[PDB]
Amino acid sequence: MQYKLVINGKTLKGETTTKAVDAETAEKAFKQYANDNGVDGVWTYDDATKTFTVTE
Repeated sequence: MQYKLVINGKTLKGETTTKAVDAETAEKAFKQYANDNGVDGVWTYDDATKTFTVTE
């Protein structure tokens, strides 16, 4: 229903949320925000939970 995304970059930091019908379709939308901000890192997520994080 509601997911979360943390930005543990070097300078840019913050959190956000997204509503998707699947962790897969959701991850696709997460690759837009960061990218649009030039944020690149490792994407990790656990089915049990719904928290995403990106480290540069």
